[PDB]
Amino acid sequence: KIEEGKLVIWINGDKGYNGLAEVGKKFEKDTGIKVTVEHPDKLEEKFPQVAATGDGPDIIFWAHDRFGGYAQSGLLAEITPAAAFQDKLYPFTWDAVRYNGKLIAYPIAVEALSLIYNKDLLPNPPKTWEEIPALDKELKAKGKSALMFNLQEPYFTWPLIAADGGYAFKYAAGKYDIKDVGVDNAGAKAGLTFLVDLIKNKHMNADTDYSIAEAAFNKGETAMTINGPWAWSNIDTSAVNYGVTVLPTFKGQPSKPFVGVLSAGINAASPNKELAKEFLENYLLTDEGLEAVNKDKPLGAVALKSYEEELAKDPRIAATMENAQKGEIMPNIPQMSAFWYAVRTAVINAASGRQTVDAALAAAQTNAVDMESKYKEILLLTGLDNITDEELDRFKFFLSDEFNIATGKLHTANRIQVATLMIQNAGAVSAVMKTIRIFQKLNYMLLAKRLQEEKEKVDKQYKSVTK
Ligand SMILES: OC[C@H]1O[C@H](O[C@H]2[C@H](O)[C@@H](O)[C@@H](O[C@H]3[C@H](O)[C@@H](O)[C@@H](O[C@H]4[C@H](O)[C@@H](O)[C@@H](O)O[C@@H]4CO)O[C@@H]3CO)O[C@@H]2CO)[C@H](O)[C@@H](O)[C@@H]1O
Ligand SMILES: [K+]
Ligand SMILES: [K+]
Ligand SMILES: [K+]
Ligand SMILES: [K+]
Repeated sequence: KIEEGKLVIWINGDKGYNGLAEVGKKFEKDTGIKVTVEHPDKLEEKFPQVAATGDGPDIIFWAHDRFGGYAQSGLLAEITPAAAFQDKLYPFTWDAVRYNGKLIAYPIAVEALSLIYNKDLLPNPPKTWEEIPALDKELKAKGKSALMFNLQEPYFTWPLIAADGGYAFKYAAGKYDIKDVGVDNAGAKAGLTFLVDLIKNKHMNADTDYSIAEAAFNKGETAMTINGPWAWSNIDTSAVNYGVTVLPTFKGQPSKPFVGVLSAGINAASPNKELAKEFLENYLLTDEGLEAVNKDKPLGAVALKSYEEELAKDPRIAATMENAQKGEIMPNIPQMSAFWYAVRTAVINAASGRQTVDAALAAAQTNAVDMESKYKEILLLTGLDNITDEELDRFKFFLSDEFNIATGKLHTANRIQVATLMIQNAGAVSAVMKTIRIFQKLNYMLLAKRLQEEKEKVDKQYKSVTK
């Protein structure tokens, strides 16, 4: 369904898509091939929907965190740049777009949130979050506010939640442990409570979103905002003289923004892959190409070594990198989707007074991992990992109905692969129930009960945070 001979590109509306079009135009006059740049709303949700059915754009732009989910769903084409090209970019940017050992996208630029302040309202920005209430009290007397930023997206509140100990998934022994979520520890509670207190004490508003915060700062109504490099262009256009600096500390600890790598993935169902690779490697990822995008809306610290050498002289880029080095790279695991939705809900509910901080974060911890992932853990860790290889052979025998080239493929499959195939075939609930029935057929009554009990535990947890 994807038209061959042209390039369709999806990029978020807050990025420099006009500049990217200019790169596309130059790419056209050099090979006669049309390049269309679109910025549909909720593209990071639309893409896994429309690309699963073989459609969608040829190239999708987003921060790297979404791409692992896409890759697990087989939506992305593996990219293979020559080592000569790989040397052109910083190694850590390639690290961000690597999933299960394979490169699943081209890294473009490194983004981190910074504290943006109005130099005319506030010559010396605060070093701590704790100073902010007093600063607000002072500025309110002048008819201004201290700080306004997007409270509707958890990306912006995360640096504060993570400052004193909050985290997404524990990284240990070279992998993210999805059984170890840190959105409900003492550090997370402390961070979110402080934000909620700012609202209760009338220093912020719960309903503040991106557009409200941007307008307020760019009109000189608020002394500070929190935003990324993509926002600098609009501030340049405004009458506000601004500085970009390190985020305030909380409890003596640096704010820890999630570091995003803007990345370009290629649709696995695209007939223009080779064209897409050519566009990215030879037109976009060049000094001239990146400059075109960057002049529309700043990219931050770009992945291209040669161009970044120039951009790094910018004090705003230095501030971006300082904040990034105090932060954490976003995990790209498929569970990141569930994580973000959960924390988004937690922050919104707590800020609005709908839930207490404790109840909101308790719910977020349970919801940070999707049911299918948890059910897969039951099937694999509690079920298959508790039986021998010979017992696994007896198990696979009962999987002959769900024909899956069981002649040789199923006989070769390891435990993870067996679990994946059952869930892919019947859905998570049916896969776990079938595993239980097979264990009961093999007379593993004890093991089957343990699976039932674990399933009951998971279901009860989800139930206790819904109403
Ligand atoms: O619940 C309803 C909302 O859901 C949709 O947004 C989701 C996304 O689908 C998730 O992917 C996630 O979003 C993350 C995002 O993945 C992450 O990269 C980061 O996004 C930054 C981005 O890196 C940066 O370049 C810049 O564009 O700002 C972004 C943040 O605004 O952080 C996101 C989370 O805040 O979670 C959200 C929901 O929280 C849908 O798009 C929404 O319209 C919908 O309301
Ligand atoms: K993901
Ligand atoms: K405010
Ligand atoms: K300005
Ligand atoms: K502090």
